[PDB]
Amino acid sequence: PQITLWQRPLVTIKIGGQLKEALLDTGADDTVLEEMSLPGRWKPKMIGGIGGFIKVRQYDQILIEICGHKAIGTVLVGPTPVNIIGRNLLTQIGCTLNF
Amino acid sequence: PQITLWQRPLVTIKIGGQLKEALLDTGADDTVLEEMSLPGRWKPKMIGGIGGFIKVRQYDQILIEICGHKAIGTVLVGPTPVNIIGRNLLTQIGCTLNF
Repeated sequence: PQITLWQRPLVTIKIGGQLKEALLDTGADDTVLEEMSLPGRWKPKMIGGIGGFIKVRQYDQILIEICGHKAIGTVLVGPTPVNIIGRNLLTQIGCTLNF
Repeated sequence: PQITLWQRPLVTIKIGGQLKEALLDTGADDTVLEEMSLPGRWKPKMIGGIGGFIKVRQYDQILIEICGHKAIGTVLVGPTPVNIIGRNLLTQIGCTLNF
């Protein structure tokens, strides 16, 4: 689709067998999801941005279907305010900005 | 332009007579800039996101030229890690997401 930005660019995703909503976030290098159950090995990690930092769990090679487009990659799991799809996955579904 | 997301979507902006770089950020409702000198009245404000919150100064009706496109609107000023152009201004320059 083409998505205007008068509202937050929220899409449905499927990850770890679960349905969620997430924000297409061009300002995020990485993909960060609220606490959730994901199978497998992970690594403790600290990420920052405005306001300070959070501890995350880093899970690699995770399959995620974003608005119907499949991608595989790294997903951080932790106390984010909202689920964020960052550029590491936006590139995989061919998302661009246009103006 | 069309902008892919293999790199951060950084554009040049002109605001308050100064040249800066800023990130086109679809995940941001608002526009937040590192400390800088802006003329006029402002209001103290607290914004949050991953990690906690920051105190900002809220300046309204500010003219900003983003990658050559003019817009006027609210700009928050404070301890953000990077200059962010949020949806309040992305809508004004006709920016969309496409995939």
